[PDB]
Amino acid sequence: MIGYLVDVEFVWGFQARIAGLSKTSPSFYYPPPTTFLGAVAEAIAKDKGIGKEIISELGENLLAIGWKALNCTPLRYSDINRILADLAKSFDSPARGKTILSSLNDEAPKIRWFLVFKEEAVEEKILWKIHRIGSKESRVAVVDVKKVKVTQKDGLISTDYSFPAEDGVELRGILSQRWEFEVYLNPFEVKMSYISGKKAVLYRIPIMTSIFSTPECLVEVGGDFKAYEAGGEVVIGRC
Amino acid sequence: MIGYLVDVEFVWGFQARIAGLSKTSPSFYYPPPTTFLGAVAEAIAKDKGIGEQRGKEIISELGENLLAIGWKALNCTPLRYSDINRILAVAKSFDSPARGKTILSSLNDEAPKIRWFLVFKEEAVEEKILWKIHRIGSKESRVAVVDVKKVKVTQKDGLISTDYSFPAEDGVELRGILSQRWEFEVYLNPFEKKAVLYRIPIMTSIFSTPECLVEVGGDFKAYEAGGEVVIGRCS
Repeated sequence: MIGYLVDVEFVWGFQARIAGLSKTSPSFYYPPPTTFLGAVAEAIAKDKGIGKEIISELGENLLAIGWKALNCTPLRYSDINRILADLAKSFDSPARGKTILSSLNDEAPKIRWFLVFKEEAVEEKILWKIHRIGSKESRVAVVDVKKVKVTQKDGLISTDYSFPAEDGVELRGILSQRWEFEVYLNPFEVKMSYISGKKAVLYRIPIMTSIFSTPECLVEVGGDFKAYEAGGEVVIGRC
Repeated sequence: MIGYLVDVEFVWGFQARIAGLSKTSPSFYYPPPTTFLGAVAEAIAKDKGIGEQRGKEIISELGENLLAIGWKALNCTPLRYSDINRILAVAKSFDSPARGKTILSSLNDEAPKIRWFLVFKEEAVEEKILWKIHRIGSKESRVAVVDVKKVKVTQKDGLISTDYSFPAEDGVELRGILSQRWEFEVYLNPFEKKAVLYRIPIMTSIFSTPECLVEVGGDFKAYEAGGEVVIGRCS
């Protein structure tokens, strides 16, 4: 097992047009996990040549992928166009999956990802080379990467990272507020039942309402799922 | 003597922290005129084909050569963070880092576009430099220039109709609004007396383009190129 903590600073936000697919939510608070994985895959491909291919390789080795805002709150264009109040734009809009990340302080908006792999699946240096997550316009800079040893746990844990919400994972209590729901393409590939190899996965995602309050919850984890811990950082993934 | 039409696409909107100044409005529907001219100046300063000292002189003369600067949305409406934040409060804390920050949303969900119409006493900047503007406001206020036209302008006074923003100062009088909406906004004075009040068009419907009839005389004049009409100063 090996974990990576990756801090990513966004210029403005992102667009992930897979919001247009029937499986996924019709808009996104956060970049989908397959979108983040696609960026890793692209960075790996460039540092070589050419499909890929590689994204499915990452998915086969992936045990967990969770994320949390460090200093920002998402503002979906669906929220924006609503405040501004026609709606053929609810179907296949050019701006589908486009979301602004509003900083709560004077820094650029930042999100931290915590990925866990069955073994070392990517050169640490490569992670530093991610320049977009989502569309061409969704520009970012990676500002920290840390490779960590993780411990596998089950039972009751606390987490401030997003997590898949399938049978075996139970949100027992919200400790600090704003945990939304969002449906993504499943990032887990199989070379194992409730996460199996279904096409879509339901996640609970934290939404920060104040620079000082990180959303947190107590979660019971069993069945096909485990919690992976490195120091205070805990992310829920599959066994 | 010479005009530029510049069509700019925005990624998301802009932030102009000069909203923090007591001389300007506390929030902005549009990027301020000095903010747009500030972008032109940066483009000049960064251009390797223009010598350091020559570039400085050119920049120093922008305000003096400026006769008119007006703008209008082509397909979009602004939403100021002050409005977004008042709601989210379930705001002062939210507004602090958001000073002068505004989202642009397109009526057709395409990239929001704004057109500037500038008029100068002489050819104050090479056309190619206008194409190189990549932000207007903060460094995160990313844009792309998608059209630039240099045009001859004719100077008029009396009664004109315009769909561009205009300075709403002594000597310029609204005769009547033809189509809504027209807001007020106070900016730093881009000419050459600190701060200027502008009328600015706000596109609210897919059915009408903001338009009004204005009486212009005195120190102010209208500059026209084809259908485009912008009010600015005399000389």
